Amino acid sequence: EYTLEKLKDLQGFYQKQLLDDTVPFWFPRSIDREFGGYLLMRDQDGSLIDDDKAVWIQGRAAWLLSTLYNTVEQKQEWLDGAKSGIDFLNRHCFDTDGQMFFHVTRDGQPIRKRRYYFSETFAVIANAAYAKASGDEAAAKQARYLFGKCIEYSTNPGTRPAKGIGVPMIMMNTAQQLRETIGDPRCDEWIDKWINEIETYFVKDDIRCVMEQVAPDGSIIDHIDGRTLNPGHAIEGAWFILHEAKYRNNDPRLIKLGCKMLDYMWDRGWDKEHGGILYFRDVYNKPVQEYWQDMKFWWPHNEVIIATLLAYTITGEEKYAQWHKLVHEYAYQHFHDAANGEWFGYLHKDGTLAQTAKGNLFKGPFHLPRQEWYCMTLLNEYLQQS
Amino acid sequence: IEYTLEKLKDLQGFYQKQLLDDTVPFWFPRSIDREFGGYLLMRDQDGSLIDDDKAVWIQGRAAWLLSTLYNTVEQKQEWLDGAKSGIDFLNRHCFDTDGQMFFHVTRDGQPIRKRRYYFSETFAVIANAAYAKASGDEAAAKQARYLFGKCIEYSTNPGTRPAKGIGVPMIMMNTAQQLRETIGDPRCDEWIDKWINEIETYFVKDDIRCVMEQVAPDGSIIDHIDGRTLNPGHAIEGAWFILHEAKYRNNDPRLIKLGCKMLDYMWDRGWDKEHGGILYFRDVYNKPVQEYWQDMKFWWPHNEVIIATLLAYTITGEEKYAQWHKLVHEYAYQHFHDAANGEWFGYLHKDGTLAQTAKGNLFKGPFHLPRQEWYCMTLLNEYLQQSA
Ligand SMILES: [Cl-]
Ligand SMILES: [Cl-]
Repeated sequence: EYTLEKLKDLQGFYQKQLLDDTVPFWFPRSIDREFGGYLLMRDQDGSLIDDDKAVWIQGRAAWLLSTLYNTVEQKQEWLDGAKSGIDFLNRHCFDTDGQMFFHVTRDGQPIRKRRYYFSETFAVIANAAYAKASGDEAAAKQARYLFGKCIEYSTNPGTRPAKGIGVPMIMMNTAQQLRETIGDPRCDEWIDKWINEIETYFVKDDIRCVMEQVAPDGSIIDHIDGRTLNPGHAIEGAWFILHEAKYRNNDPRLIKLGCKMLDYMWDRGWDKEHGGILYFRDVYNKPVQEYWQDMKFWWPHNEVIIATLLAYTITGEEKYAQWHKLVHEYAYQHFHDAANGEWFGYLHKDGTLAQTAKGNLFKGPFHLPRQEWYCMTLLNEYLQQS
Repeated sequence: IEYTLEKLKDLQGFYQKQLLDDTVPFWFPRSIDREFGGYLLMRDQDGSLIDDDKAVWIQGRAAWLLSTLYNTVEQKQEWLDGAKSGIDFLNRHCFDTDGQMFFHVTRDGQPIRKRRYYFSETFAVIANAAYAKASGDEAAAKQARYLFGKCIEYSTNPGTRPAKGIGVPMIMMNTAQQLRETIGDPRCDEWIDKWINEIETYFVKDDIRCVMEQVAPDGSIIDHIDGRTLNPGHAIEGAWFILHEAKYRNNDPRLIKLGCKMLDYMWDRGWDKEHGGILYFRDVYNKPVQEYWQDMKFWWPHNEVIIATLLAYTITGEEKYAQWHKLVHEYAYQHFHDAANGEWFGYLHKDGTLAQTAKGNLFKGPFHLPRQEWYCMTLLNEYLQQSA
């Protein structure tokens, strides 16, 4: 079982990993002193495999540095490092039509633009956290302006229409971060709408599943893409909802919703043969066609670590402590690089390493440091209440 | 020493029997959609459907195969009728109002996705050309020749980091070869020459013994994640297209040397010395490859390397190509072929264990494998006739 003694040990473990292993792998060496932003596409030993810049990750990194400054320690280099990324986003990462790029060169020239606005949402949370850390009013205004645009995008968009869970999920966490940094009067009412959308359309109690995509009326699309599940993604949404429950004084309705989602997708996603969270599953257990479906990626493990620990501290249910122990031990034993620090991203189904890089177009200083920071902070609060 | 004439005769019979008694019957006639036309090809290991959608490229590839079997193996009416069903489905449902082809449609032909490629059109060219030869349908011949010109058009003028890809000259070369070998077109030979020259000039790097997938417009290597990424099976597919052309051109020594060089370079980079088989992606400077499936063992690179090694052996007589053919043939038939239900699995982990059980989807269908068995059966029949 998870005694207060063991929870105190876990608190110190996550704090030590965050501050002595994870953050120093990236900072300050990744700050680009010549062009601004961050050089983050790094191999296992920290050497660069590319000098390109992933726009989402630039925003995520500035958000992380600002959040550490705000909640851990007011280190000037973290603040300066956050401003570097904010300035790079503003100077180089917007196209002439007002939408953000996805992928740019070291010096800010565009490589690719996507038809999502997830770039904008990471700019919101970056500017919001930076505004609180620095008191920069231009950043606070920018965060609220971009948030209103994302709200428009989300509501005012072949023969098989689908809606995806990713939009309400990302909008929910964006609004949570805005609320918790500088505030915005629109956050709570829109969070309510996005939780309702998740519960109404994507959570299926009869078959104990959380869908990634459904038809506009909520029905399951019985085709290869429509059947494809992402357990780690669903469980990320579950802990966003549990976080909201805590914020609303441990709202039992939201606790029930988040816990169901976790229960459903733990059962579907945990690999009983090798351990770990499988990347994709199929709602009807048909063979999954996306090639990396049985690989073990870092970030589903980060999100399930958060969700199980948060479910445990809220409900006291021993099964969530059991699941936390399983995923925590699996992840730190398989992904963490004891020699050079930080985590590998990509393992085969059997847990062996597929390739050595620690940063690329998708991985950087976000899912892992957020998990270590959130768990350290959560357990600090929990143990101050006991 | 490696391969005697008797052994080559046994191999010819193997590829022939696998093609006609195992591979083709897994798919046909049961996949012909009598109600809506075209083919239901997204099947699990036991042949049951996992989806009733239709991948437009694969509809064209399957109609090409059925017509080719009709023209070169046996004039079975069921194959002709089956080819016609795919041609008709393409014409009735797979073209948008602007003349461009869709990529992915429903069972009843409604559009799901349209891609900016013209690859879909190249598979309509080869399907219509083969079908025209089989049936004498003049409209199919006219369509194949018209669309071939449209593909040439796009190929000449196909974004701060411009890049050129080897797939364009490769797919255009094979399209032109198939047009030549079915109904004929006066443009084929000159354009094949241009596409071979493009491959040699821009993509084959002799100093580092590599064939690139993409390069900058002047041929320089793009030293970023995507630009460094190599696909050994794709390069070796291009190598055998070139060796095929060498034979047509009266065993042109320049083309033989070029195709063999490409094969040699990418066998060395692509063969997995630890677990066996051809790796899907590599990096030109041996940096870690970022695409997630880089170390998986897919069916189709093995089909293309089986062709290339056997073709190179028959042309050059170099025993190393027989050695490599034996290695990849034994590896692929032992790991991918499903002796219980027929046909081949598509997707293995690096270590050769099965990743999932499906035999058709948006990308796999009756194309790379039956083309390999048909090409090898045919090549060996011709070779053994010469050795008598
Ligand atoms: Cl990340
Ligand atoms: Cl195929």
